[PDB]
Amino acid sequence: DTAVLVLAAGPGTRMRSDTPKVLHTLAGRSMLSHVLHAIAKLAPQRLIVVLGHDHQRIAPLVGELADTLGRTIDVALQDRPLGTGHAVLCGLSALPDDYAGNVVVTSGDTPLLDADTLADLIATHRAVSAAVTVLTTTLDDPFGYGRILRTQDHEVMAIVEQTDATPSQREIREVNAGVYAFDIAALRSALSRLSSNNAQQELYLTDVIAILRSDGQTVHASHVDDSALVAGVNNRVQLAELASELNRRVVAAHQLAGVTVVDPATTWIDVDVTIGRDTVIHPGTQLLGRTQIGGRCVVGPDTTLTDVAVGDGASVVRTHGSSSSIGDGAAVGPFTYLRPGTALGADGKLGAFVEVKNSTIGTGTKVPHLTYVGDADIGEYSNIGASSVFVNRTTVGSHVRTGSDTMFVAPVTIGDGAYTGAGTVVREDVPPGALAVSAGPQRNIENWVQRKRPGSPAAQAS
Amino acid sequence: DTAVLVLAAGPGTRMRSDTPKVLHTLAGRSMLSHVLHAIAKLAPQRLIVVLGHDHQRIAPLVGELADTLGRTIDVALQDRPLGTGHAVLCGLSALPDDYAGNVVVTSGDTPLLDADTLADLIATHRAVSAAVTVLTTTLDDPFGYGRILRTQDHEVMAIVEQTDATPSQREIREVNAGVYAFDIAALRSALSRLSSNNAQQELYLTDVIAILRSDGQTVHASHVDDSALVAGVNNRVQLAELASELNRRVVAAHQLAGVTVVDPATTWIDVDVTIGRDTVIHPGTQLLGRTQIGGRCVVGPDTTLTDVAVGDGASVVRTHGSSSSIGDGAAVGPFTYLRPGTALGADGKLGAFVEVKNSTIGTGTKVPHLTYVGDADIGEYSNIGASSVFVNRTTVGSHVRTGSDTMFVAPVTIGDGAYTGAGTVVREDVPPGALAVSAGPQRNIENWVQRKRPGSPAAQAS
Amino acid sequence: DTAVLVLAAGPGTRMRSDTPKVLHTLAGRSMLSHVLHAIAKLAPQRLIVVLGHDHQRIAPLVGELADTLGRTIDVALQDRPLGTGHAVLCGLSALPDDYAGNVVVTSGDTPLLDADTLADLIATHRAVSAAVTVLTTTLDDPFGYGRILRTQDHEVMAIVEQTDATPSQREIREVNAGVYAFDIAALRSALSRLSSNNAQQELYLTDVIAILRSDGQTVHASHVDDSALVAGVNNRVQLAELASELNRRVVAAHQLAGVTVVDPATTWIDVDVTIGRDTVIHPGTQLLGRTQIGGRCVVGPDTTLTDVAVGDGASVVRTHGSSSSIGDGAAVGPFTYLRPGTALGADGKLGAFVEVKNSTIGTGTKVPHLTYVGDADIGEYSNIGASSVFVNRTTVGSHVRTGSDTMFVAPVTIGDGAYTGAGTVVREDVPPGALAVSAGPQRNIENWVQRKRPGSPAAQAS
Ligand SMILES: CC(=O)N[C@H]1[C@@H](OP(=O)(O)OP(=O)(O)OC[C@H]2O[C@@H](n3ccc(=O)[nH]c3=O)[C@H](O)[C@@H]2O)O[C@H](CO)[C@@H](O)[C@@H]1O
Ligand SMILES: CC(=O)N[C@H]1[C@@H](OP(=O)(O)OP(=O)(O)OC[C@H]2O[C@@H](n3ccc(=O)[nH]c3=O)[C@H](O)[C@@H]2O)O[C@H](CO)[C@@H](O)[C@@H]1O
Ligand SMILES: CC(=O)N[C@H]1[C@@H](OP(=O)(O)OP(=O)(O)OC[C@H]2O[C@@H](n3ccc(=O)[nH]c3=O)[C@H](O)[C@@H]2O)O[C@H](CO)[C@@H](O)[C@@H]1O
Ligand SMILES: [Co+2]
Ligand SMILES: [Co+2]
Ligand SMILES: [Co+2]
Ligand SMILES: [Co+2]
Ligand SMILES: [Mg+2]
Ligand SMILES: [Mg+2]
Ligand SMILES: [Mg+2]
Ligand SMILES: [Mg+2]
Repeated sequence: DTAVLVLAAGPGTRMRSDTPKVLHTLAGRSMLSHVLHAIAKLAPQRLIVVLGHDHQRIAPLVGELADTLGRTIDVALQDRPLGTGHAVLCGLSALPDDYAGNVVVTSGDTPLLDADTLADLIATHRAVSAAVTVLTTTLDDPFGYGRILRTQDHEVMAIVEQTDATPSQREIREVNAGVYAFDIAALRSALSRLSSNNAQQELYLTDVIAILRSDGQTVHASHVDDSALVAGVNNRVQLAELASELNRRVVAAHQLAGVTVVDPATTWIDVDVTIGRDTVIHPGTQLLGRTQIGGRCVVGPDTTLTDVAVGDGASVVRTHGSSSSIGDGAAVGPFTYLRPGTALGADGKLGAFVEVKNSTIGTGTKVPHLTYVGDADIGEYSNIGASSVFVNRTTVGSHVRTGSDTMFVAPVTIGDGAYTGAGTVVREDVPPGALAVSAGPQRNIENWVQRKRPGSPAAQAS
Repeated sequence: DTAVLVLAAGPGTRMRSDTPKVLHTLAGRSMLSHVLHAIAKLAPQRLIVVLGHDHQRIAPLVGELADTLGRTIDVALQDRPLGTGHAVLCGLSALPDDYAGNVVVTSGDTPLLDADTLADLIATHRAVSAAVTVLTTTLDDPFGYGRILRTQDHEVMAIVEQTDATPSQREIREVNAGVYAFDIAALRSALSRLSSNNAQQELYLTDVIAILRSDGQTVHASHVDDSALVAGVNNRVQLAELASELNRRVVAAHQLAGVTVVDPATTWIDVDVTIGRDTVIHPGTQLLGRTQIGGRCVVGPDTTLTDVAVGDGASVVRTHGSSSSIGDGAAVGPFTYLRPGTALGADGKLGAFVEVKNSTIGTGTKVPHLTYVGDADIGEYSNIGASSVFVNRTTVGSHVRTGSDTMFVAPVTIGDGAYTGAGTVVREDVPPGALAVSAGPQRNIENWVQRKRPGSPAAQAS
Repeated sequence: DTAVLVLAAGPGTRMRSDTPKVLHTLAGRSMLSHVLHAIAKLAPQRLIVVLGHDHQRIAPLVGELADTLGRTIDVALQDRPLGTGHAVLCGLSALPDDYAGNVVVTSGDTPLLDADTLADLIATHRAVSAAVTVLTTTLDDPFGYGRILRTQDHEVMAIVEQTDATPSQREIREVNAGVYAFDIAALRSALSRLSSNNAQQELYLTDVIAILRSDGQTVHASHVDDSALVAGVNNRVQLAELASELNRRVVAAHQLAGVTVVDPATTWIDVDVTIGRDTVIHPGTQLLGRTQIGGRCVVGPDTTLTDVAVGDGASVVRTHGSSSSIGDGAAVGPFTYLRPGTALGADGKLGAFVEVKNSTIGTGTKVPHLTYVGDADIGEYSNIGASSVFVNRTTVGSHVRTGSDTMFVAPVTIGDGAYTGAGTVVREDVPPGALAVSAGPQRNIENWVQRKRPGSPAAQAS
């Protein structure tokens, strides 16, 4: 029986943001959402998020997150940010007075923490019969962390905050993860003895460690060797670094599973993205939101895809796209823009300097050059000539061949197997197998250049 | 006198690929091709590649590689992957029974190994009169490697595989390179004593070390300080990391030789690419295949070039191109697509949102905006107006000026110094110095907007 | 009272460049300009730059740099590169014979050196009453540096150059920064005792250390813990690495100040660039020259901006731009090219495959597709249809709607609230609220396809 508290009621002033700290994203989820996803998988009996000033904005998200995860998450309010010890007290209030289970506390800014590390904590806690067990780690750069103070016999004495530490303390590299397990009575008891006479004038949760030692209670430090699993984010430097570490882990799982990633340093893949066996990812690529790539694809350099479904054997090169689907063996790019609701059939082609929006394009149909396709539906095995525009609903059939420089003025229907000559403004329906035209005939004006640009380099008409 | 065996008969199941392990690429060559290029430069008397299941696909490449290198490379078959000891035995069979030379063995997955490290091996082997000499190195992360076991007096006792190692072994950081020299008789003798009673039930080549020690033969470990020269690739994580290390070495040689590379981390250069003095490479660039860049070029950000010749003093910015040539002082980009067979003359310009395919464009001719050029030949000092299309063979002469929105309907010839008015569909030949037109005249319809869009913001025609 | 010498008279042959070493750039300034900016902020009484062969090119820049900084910088000439000791002697000559102040010497190739490190030097020098104080640091890779030789009692004895060092020396990791403070008389005295009998046959400034020790003068080494502040650049490998370190520091200051940078490794920001609170920078971005971004912007992936002003709340995605301004809440990109003199009003849009040059575009006006805008002025709340061209001065008013495929043949004026039909060549002025047209009417040719492409897939007109 376990209750988990997530402290998320801090101001987050070190982020320098009008967006609440806990809502800043990495790999496609807010920090808060990474933290709640980890804990949901542990399924504690109770789950409590402490909110503060920003509560009106954060509480709804947490609401949505609880439906997604199919459990109840309670919200407890901390009206002023009096410190992490004060934040725990606020959390406990949403538990019954007689609650007997263990209490786990973690922060809203520790976004790589995972169900495993959580479960190892709880087991260690029950195993050693600890009143408090605290996760620790060691780091080349311990700045801004609580430091772990041990006695001569390796006993944990206390945790000392960065602001409160001696210059000699501070050199300590074993750090506080800010993830704890407590016996609830021991914990209620220690919180009442907290005073705020320290460098920041706050009620520090970390002071509970020395307080329980006073009472001769058992204090256990549980070292986590993978430091990143418990790294915190307090500013945008630490956010980006953890984003970068998380992204390497995600790239690696995909490589181990059969994806070639030429350049992981410049390949960003969100947490929910799937990729098929033997696809190749070239440098400078972001695969974002719920993007899915099938097998044996080529995802070319300099491509950004957000919520795009790409089938097997497709090629997607220097393309910027969202909410769109691209079929098996289709060719997209280079220099192509897909806007939401684009659906490209299997073996379709969207080519260089082509933009598509809210349009359906059938099997094997090609839109290869310099064209805009908006609010249109196109059949199968059709060819849309270069430098054309769908001027926004237009229906084009199958096996159609439209000529370069055609403007399709919505709404207009072009029948199966119809043609359009180069330079046509289509304003009326075109029967199947008709040719539609509008351009006047060529006239050559002889010796225009001698007459109207005399002495120019072009009077090499001589 | 030396025979070199390359073991390439493993399944490669850890790559998770339907492409044979040894064919996966880095910097423009398969691993197998990196390995054979290194060994060819050593010119041993005999060179033997052990192939397995995938033999029908690999043997032809090796054939092609032997012509390229002007030597014979034999292929020996290993029908089932019984282990690296079994693979050696298969290799030896393609040598005569009386062969007396030393035998060098290396893997198909050690792609940075070089002629030097090979030659230092052979010399050390002859110098210490060793029955076996094995290349070793030491690593922060030794996972998946054979570990070197030494006696109290620093003597090599044995090599222990990752799967077979004690937890205490495993902490060993001195690792087996899998590159060996052997006395042939000692080697034939040890292979016959191999048994497969180990964690993977395989005949391990590494067991030969302990076996020859048994017989009181001389065993020598030769430490290679540059770990990368002997790193192996077993999965796509290790492939990409070695690709990244190789690419730094290649970038550096070019910098030492007079190329500015603003951002080596995001500059990928293949092994055969050449670059001239004082050229500048901006971030996000791939230079691929047999690409050659002259001196004082600017190769702009976000450019990918595969088999492109670029002369001196040219500028190539945000361009995606292959099998094309670009002359001295030409300007290409940003946002330009070159398809195969594009040849741009000196001082030519291909501009933003321009695509060129199988076309020749003469000295100083400019195609600067929004245009498609396919299957055409263009003379010198010509100007192709914006938003034009070569609708696919068309010949345009020199000092020509074509107007915006011209469609050139192949096949058509435009004489020297000719002009085209804006909006012309060219279907017939244009004499030198003629002006060709087709567009009807402008008509203004007065107060159309009051009439046909009443109350719209545009009835600020008032 | 202090005189600062910057030695910049070396050939720089290791750069392999026809551009003088000291002019090579990082983050938007030459090395020489980084060095003089640091020293100006210290405001010594005298500031002397030693120039050599390349003097005619470098002296003017230094001239310009002295006006920018509002002080006088003298130039002293060193006619042949006899060594760094000889270079100091040349510098001293531009000081009066009776000069009594301390002399600071630093190199032209130490581009991260800062006013602070300089000031700590001078204070340490005055504090210990040193005849010479030398800045040192320690490094994993000391190659190519002078090594610091200390006695048994930790006393600095001498500095030994890379070329002159024993193999055992060379293993020394404490290195010479090449930044010194001297007592002037001690310094004049030591320089006269220098001889050039060493591996490079040069008069080495570093030899002054052992020489003053001989005379029992006080020699002090002042260790700089941040190694980068005193790293030198001798080749393009060392240039790019220091560029990369400098760029991380600059990215970090912006993150600490409230800018999200998703991927610092691939975000290049010049030293003078400013960025507002809560803007987001996506990967593959260069912000260059005097670029200014306001708050809450999105600066999308794959964007390069040089001297561009972007207001608050704007979006600038896959855009290549220079000398242009983009207003509050405007949308630019993806795949957009801004050329100099582009001014986009607030809430304006420039879209995919759009190029703009020397044009003014008013509040809320949209140019969203496939268009070229050159030498034109456009009013407010106007819409420029797709695939259009401004054929170069043209004036378009406000609330105008122009149709797809319109060519505007300069010079032409389009009145407020006017329209253009699809496919119009505008050669004459269009009154306010008129509709201008030129395209002929659509003709359908029935069963053209049966007749003129019999048996083709398009005769699915059946
Ligand atoms: C005193 C304390 O706890 N310090 C720990 C805290 O430092 P740190 O300085 O990181 O403390 P923070 O201010 O980030 O707060 C921790 C978490 O508690 C929340 N919060 C904070 C104050 C408050 O009044 N209410 C509230 O709900 C914050 O939103 C944050 O999610 O985390 C570090 C590791 O990540 C530890 O090494 C420190 O020992
Ligand atoms: C037992 C053995 O040799 N292990 C070595 C092997 O481990 P590793 O586990 O890398 O062994 P691999 O399976 O990669 O095989 C080595 C090479 O031999 C080939 N092959 C393998 C099995 C087979 O039946 N036939 C065959 O031809 C493979 O294609 C590969 O090219 O390389 C490592 C370094 O890179 C060493 O540290 C290990 O000590
Ligand atoms: C003998 C000497 O000084 N060596 C130092 C120099 O090595 P390093 O080998 O870097 O010496 P460089 O050749 O770069 O010269 C140093 C500076 O002095 C200038 N210059 C050089 C020669 C000359 O005749 N005239 C002249 O003006 C160069 O332009 C350069 O700006 O800098 C290193 C750190 O960066 C130090 O660790 C070395 O101890
Ligand atoms: Co924190
Ligand atoms: Co291997
Ligand atoms: Co037209
Ligand atoms: Co130097
Ligand atoms: Mg705080
Ligand atoms: Mg295996
Ligand atoms: Mg057109
Ligand atoms: Mg030199």
